[PDB]
Amino acid sequence: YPQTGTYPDVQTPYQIIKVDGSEKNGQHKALNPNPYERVIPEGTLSKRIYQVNNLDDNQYGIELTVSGKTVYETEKKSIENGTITDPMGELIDLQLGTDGRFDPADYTLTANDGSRLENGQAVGGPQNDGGLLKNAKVLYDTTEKRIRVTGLYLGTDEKVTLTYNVRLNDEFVSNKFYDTNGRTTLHPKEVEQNTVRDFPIPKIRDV
Ligand code: NI
Repeated sequence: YPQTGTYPDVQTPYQIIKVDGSEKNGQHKALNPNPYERVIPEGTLSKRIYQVNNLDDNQYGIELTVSGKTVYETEKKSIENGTITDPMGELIDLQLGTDGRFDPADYTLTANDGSRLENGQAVGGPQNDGGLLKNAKVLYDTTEKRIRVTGLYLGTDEKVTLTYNVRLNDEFVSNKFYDTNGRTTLHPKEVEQNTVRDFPIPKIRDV
């Protein structure tokens, strides 16, 4: 087993460990960052395999979270029109519709104010106006194989969660671990175009 991954932004290691439910013939088939949450200057981010959907067929659910920070100068949010960029890893197939597109039915985007996207539309929140997700979108390109979430505005104890499912491609090499994602990042602030923060990356393999 690889013991670590490396955050590209700051070039420090994170530990990775066995995912519960991934044991098969005395070996484990999946690894998660430990811890899977990372404290960044703007708040907290996280990424993990959060469930095993079908171990033999190498299908897993993936979960990302982000939460922000309130600053007084005027209140301001540390995450302000922020963007998540989440490329699928090499040999990782995102689970898509019958139509071959990433549709509302293939992901969830929810927030801790009780808002969520429903068929692409933000609903709920304490004002029933879409709340924390009023301006959020989930985008996918089938060629680049990359999810983006735009429109994040988050202060203290304001948190958003994304889930989706993936499957290891049949062309896997035996015993090789594959990162579930390419470099996965949060750009917290539209006003700071060069500030980027890495999410840690889970890994999977088959025999
Ligand atoms: Ni629904």
